[PDB]
Amino acid sequence: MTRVLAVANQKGAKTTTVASIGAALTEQGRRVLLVDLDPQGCLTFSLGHDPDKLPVSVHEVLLGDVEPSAALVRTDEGMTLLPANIDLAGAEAMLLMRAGREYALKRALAKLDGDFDVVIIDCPPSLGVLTLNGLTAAHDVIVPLQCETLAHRGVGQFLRTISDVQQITNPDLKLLGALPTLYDSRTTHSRDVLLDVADRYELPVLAPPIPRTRKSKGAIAYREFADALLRHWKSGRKMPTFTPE
Repeated sequence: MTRVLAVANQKGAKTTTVASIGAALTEQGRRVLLVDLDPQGCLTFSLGHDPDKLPVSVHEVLLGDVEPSAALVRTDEGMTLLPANIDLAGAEAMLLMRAGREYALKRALAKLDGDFDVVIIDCPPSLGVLTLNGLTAAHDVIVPLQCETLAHRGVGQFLRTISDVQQITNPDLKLLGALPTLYDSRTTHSRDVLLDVADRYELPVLAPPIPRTRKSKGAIAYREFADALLRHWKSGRKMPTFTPE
């Protein structure tokens, strides 16, 4: 039964998280679809495709000009990727024009139901139509959250956006919480940042933190986190928190 995970943060980490979780699930046996929703094509390029060379992309898919299957490409790691390129910047403009703009990705993913166990979506650093499509198509959402500095301005706005989405396009959407990234355990300041965020906002901060970056510390953390996701989806186990219950 397909699970869809949105990965979102309007502040510009994020893409590494999509890719690394994707590969960890692919290791643990699951069929994984990654979706690039950023016209800059970060995920797509990081997975080895040149977005400027792609004959078609998620752009044509959102618009209905190409069927989803025809736009998918392979990755070395085993995941399947629905890629993006700068064309996608045009969809954002053409989509507000139409009705039910929010559901374009959702409809495209429905065609692929049964082909994949998990879908992970890389939302652009914005809270526009593209990110709305990602959140409207997801069961679950996490925000990858940097803790190098104290600049968690924006978390309030992000929560207000999640809440708005639950009200009108996707009532089933669940905020699993914040995945800390760029965690530095050499001083306490990273921890300080997370304790502060958890205290200001109605936002679970999840474990383990991804440290500043095959058997790496970051790899282990991503693997450990992918496993928590799997168990959460299978048996409803709560996601373990940075500060344990």
